[PDB]
Amino acid sequence: MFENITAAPADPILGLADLFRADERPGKINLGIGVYKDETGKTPVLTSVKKAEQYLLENETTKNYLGIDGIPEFGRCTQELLFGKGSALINDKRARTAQTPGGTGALRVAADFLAKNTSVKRVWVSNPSWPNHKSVFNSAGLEVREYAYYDAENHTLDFDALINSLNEAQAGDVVLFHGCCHNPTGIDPTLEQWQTLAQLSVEKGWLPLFDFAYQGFARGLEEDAEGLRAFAAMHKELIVASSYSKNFGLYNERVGACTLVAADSETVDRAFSQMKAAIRANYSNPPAHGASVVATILSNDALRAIWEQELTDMRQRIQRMRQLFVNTLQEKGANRDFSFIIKQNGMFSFSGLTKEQVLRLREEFGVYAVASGRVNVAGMTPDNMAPLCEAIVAVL
Amino acid sequence: MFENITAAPADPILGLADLFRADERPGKINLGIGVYKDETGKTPVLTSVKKAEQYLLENETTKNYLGIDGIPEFGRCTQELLFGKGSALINDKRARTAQTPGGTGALRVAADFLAKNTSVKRVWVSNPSWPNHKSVFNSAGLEVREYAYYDAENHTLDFDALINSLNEAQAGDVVLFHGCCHNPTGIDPTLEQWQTLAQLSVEKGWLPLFDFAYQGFARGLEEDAEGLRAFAAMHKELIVASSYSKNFGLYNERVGACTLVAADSETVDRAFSQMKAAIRANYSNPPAHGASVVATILSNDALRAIWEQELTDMRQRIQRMRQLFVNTLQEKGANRDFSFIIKQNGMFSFSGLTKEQVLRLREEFGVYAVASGRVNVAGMTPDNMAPLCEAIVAVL
Ligand SMILES: Cc1ncc(COP(=O)(O)O)c(CN)c1O
Ligand SMILES: Cc1ncc(COP(=O)(O)O)c(CN)c1O
Repeated sequence: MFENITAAPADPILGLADLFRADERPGKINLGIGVYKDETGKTPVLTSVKKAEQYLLENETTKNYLGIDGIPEFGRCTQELLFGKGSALINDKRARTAQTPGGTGALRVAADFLAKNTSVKRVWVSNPSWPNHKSVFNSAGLEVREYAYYDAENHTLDFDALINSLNEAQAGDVVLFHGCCHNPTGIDPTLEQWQTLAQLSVEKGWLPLFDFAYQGFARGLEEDAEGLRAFAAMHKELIVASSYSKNFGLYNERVGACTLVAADSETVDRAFSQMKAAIRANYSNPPAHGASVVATILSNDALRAIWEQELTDMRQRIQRMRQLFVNTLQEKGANRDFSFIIKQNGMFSFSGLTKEQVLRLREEFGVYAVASGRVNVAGMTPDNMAPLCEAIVAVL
Repeated sequence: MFENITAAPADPILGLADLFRADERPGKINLGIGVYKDETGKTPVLTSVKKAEQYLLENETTKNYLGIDGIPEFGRCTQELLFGKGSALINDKRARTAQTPGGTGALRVAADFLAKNTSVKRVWVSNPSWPNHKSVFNSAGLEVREYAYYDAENHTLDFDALINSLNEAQAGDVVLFHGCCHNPTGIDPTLEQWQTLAQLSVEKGWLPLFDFAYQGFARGLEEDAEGLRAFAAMHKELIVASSYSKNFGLYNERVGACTLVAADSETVDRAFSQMKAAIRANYSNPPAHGASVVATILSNDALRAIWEQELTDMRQRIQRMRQLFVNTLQEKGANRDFSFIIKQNGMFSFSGLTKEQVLRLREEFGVYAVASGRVNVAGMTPDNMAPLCEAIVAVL
C-alpha cells in the first residue's frame, strides 16, 4: 500500500532550524524563528500561566471530556476579546465559539465546516501569507486563490492592487484577512482601509474569514480588533479563527478558537451544530489544559491584570527592537531607508533582502532568516543587534 | 451563506446525558456514560497523573511548539506498549508514531493520510462499533462498509458471519479491528481467532487498522496487545490508532497516537512524511500537556509502577462489577443466563435488552442505557447494584 508514496516536499522551516542548530559558529543568530523570545533569548512560560497551572493542579478533580465546543467560559471570554464587552453580536447571541487545537485547528474546522455545509469552493489569501494557509484549505478540498498585498518598493500595503485582485472574487467566495500583525509583512490595513474593505465585502458577497493569531502584539488588545469589529458591524455572517499561542505563550498546548457569526441566534445555532459535527469527526473534543489556563486567567481580575501586562511587555519589547534595528543599521551605513520597520506591526517584517542575500547571510555570517527575507524581530536583542546589523550591511 | 444549512442530526449521547441530568428521581442511575467511574461514582485524576503534572509545573521552562509528530519519548513508549520491548518492528525501525489529539485524532489523521496518499476508498467496520467511526472516515471522503460481528443469540463473536462478511472486501480495502474491549460489545477475538484473521488479511490484501483505545482494560497491558502483535508478525504494513484517554484517565487532554508500520525504514519514513503533512494541515502540532504526562509516567520506574497499579485497579473493579451484576440479577429473579457478562471485556456489554426495554428502564425506573442495550459496567457500584438489577428484572 505504501511502497510508492511520494515524500512530502522539503519543509524549509524545520529545516532552517536544523541547519542553525548544526552551525558551529559564534555568534550565529536565528531570525527565522516563529515564536516570541525575551531579552535573554528565551521563550518562557508566562508567570500568569504558571500561576493558573498551579491553580488547576490544586483544583481539578476530573479529566472528564469537555463538550465538543470546549469550556463555556473560554468561549465567552473569547467573544469579549474579539467583539468587545457589550457588542451587539454578543447581546443578540449571533456568535457561537468552539475551542480548538490552536489557530490552525480553528482554520481547519472552519474549512471542513464550509466544504461540507455550504457552496464555498474558493478561499482568497494574501500574497504573501503564512504558508500553511494553502495547505489547510486545500486539505478540505477548497481552492486557494491569491490577492495582491505587498508594495515591495515602498514596503507598504499596495491597497489599489489588493482591491483590483479581489474584484476577481465571485459572490460566495471566502476572503481571508489577518486581523492584525500580518504574517509575514507586519503591514496591516488602517482603520479606514478596513472600513473600505468591509463595505466592499458586503457589496461583492464575500464571506470574511479572519485569522487572528496575534491580538495584542500590534497596538493593544482592543485596538488590534478594530478591523474585525468594523467588519462585524457591516456583516450578517463571518468566521474568526483566533489563536492564543503567541499572546499567552501557550504554543504547544494548542489553544485557539473558531467563532461562527450569523444573522441571528436561530441561524447561528443551526449552522454551529454542523461545525460541531465537523469537530466530532476530526479530534472529537478539544484539549483542556491550555484553554483552561486561558479561561482561568481571563475570568480572574488578578490573573488577567498580570497577563495583560506580560503581553504589553512583549509588544513593547518588539517595538524597542524595531527601533533599535533601524538605528543600528543605518544611521551607520545602509540602503533606501529602513524606517518602514518602525511602522510595521508584530514579530515579523520583510527585511527587503533578496533570497540570495538571505543565503549569503546564512552561509557567510551565520545569520538565519527565511528565504523571503522575513525576520522575526523578537530574535533580536540589545546584545546581538550590532553583529546582526554588521552582517546585514555586509550583504547589501 | 448559512441561512439554509440543515441542523446536524440529534446526537443521542448528549442527549441521553441531558435527560439524565434533568431527571429528578432518586435513585436514577447512568449506565450510558462513556468513561470509567470508581466505586464512589467519580472519574478522578489518577494519582500518577497528578504527580506527573506537579513535576511538569516544576520543571517546564517553555511552551515552545512540539514537532509535528509530538514528543519523541511519547512515541518510543507508545511503540513499546503496542509491539513489546525488543519487537522486530522496533529494532528494524519499521514503525513511526505521531502523537495525536486523542484516539479520534489518530483515526482522522490515518483517514486523511490514506485518502490523500493511497488508493484506499473503503474502510470495513464491525456491526456494531463506536458510532463515530463512520463519521471520521466519511469526513475524509472514505466509504464505510460493515462486517458482521455479534451473535445476538449466544452473546458471542459470530466468527463465521464475520469471515463471510469480509470476503466481500477487495484487495486494498482497510479493515478496522478493535484491539481489545470491543465497543460496544466487550467481545474480542481469541488469540487463535486473531491469528486466523491475520492470515486471512494477508491473503486477501487488506490493510489492517487497529483501533486500540482500551489497552489494559481486558486482561492486562501485554495480553491486550496479543491480537495486534499477531497481525504485526504477519504484515508488512499496518496502522494503529491508540488512545490514552481511558487507561490514564486523561480524556479531556486529548492524548493518543497514530502509528504507521511499513515493510522497512525507508518506506515508513517516506510514507510518514505525508502523515506529518496531513497533521500539519489539520492542527499543525499536538497538545503537549497530556502526552507529556504519559511520557513522564511511562519513562519513570516509580511513576510507571504507580500508574500500572491504578490501571489494574480499574480493570479489576470492572471485573468485580461484571460478577456482581450477574450474581445480583440471579438473586433478584432474572430467570435467565447472564453469565456471558463475566466473559466480556472492558467497560461495555450489550445487556441483551431491546430498545423498548431500554426506553422503559429510563422512563419507569430512571435507569439510563444506550438504545442498543449497551451498558457501562463502571457505572455500577456495590451500592447501586440492587436497585439497578431490580429495575432490569422488572422490564424483562
Ligand atoms: C497567520 C497565522 N495563522 C495561524 C497561525 C497558527 O497558530 P497556531 O500555532 O495557534 O495554530 C499562525 C502562527 N501563529 C499564523 O501566523
Ligand atoms: C473504539 C473507540 N475508538 C476511539 C475512541 C475515541 O477515543 P478518544 O476519546 O481518545 O478520542 C473511543 C472512545 N474511547 C472508542 O471506544
